[PDB]
Amino acid sequence: DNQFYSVEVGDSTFTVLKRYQNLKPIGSGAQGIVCAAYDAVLDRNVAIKKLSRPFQNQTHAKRAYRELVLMKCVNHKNIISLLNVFTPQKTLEEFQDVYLVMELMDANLCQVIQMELDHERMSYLLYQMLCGIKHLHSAGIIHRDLKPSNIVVKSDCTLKILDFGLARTAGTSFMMTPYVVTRYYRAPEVILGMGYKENVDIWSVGCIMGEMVRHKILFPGRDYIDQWNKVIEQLGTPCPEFMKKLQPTVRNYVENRPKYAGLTFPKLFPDSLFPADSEHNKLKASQARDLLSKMLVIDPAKRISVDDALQHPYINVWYDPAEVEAPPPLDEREHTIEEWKELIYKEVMN
Ligand SMILES: Cc1ccc(NC(=O)Nc2cnn(-c3cccc(C(=O)Nc4ccnc(C)c4)c3)c2)cc1
Repeated sequence: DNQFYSVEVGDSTFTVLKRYQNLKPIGSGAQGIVCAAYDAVLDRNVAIKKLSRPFQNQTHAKRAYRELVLMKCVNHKNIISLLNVFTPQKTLEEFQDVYLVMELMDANLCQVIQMELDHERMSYLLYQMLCGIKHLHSAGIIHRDLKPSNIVVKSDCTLKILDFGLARTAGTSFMMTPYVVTRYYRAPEVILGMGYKENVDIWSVGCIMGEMVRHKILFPGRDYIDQWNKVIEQLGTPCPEFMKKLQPTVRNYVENRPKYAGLTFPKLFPDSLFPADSEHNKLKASQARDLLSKMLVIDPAKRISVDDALQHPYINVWYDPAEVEAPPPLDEREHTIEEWKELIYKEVMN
């Protein structure tokens, strides 16, 4: 008879294939509509995300479509891999929700950030983030919105990036919803609408790394006004060659803001935030601070590249020979609700 069954999880109704049993809300994190479940066909635990009416607006539609298309043609151990895609609805006209199935992880990166972590775990997580970012870049994907909530880890320290970031050759839109966008890991180029290269994501890694060390969000704020103030208070006002690459209007505001000297990296990340129990840890702390000082650089021309960050003494220890490639093996334009509903549906049907 029926291939699917419905279950009430939290507030939402999950209508899933009968193979997925004992659904449980993840909550943190999430929050997207995400459940843990047992997959009886694969005899393994999975995570199931529900996209409710993803074609309801262009923000939801572009993202849903882009991430459905990319989750198929992107293959890397540090990037989310899709196990299954389905809709409980029978026709295009009846089509409402999309379900995305992936391997169940144990935590998001925010939970790991709260922990006091050794240099082994810190550099391993960062090596993985850098590998995932390098793979995305090689496929012409520059993220620009990498944050700990969309990064997941397993107990064995393995890491996966969940999303593909900001829309390329676009272009943001209005949201009539009660949810807040996290902007604290965004690069100065993203804050000040500058134009960017691959190392735009290194800033995000720097923000995450710094927060793993400091246990506080490095650059907080209501919006980009407060946020940019947090950047300059700590790192100092950038040099004239950087400010020359700003739009006239943006350049005016940036230069007319009060000038700060900038705190040094030993002052920003004191010796006390790292273990001093051994000579190994003494060396690891100076190397960790050295990498942070190269990542948390306002000028992208003076900021470290992904490839150099991977070759850094703090990270380069995880470089594994005979690991490459992998052991197991359009369209940024304006569309209407109905046009997107069809694009997404045919992508769900493949
Ligand atoms: C295709 C797709 C599916 C889901 C997401 N979003 C997502 O958050 N996925 C995901 C995977 N794992 N986790 C996660 C995060 C935090 C905690 C837990 C957790 O509690 N996991 C367990 C629960 C019970 N047993 C075990 C062994 C782990 C899982 C989230 C994006 C794309």
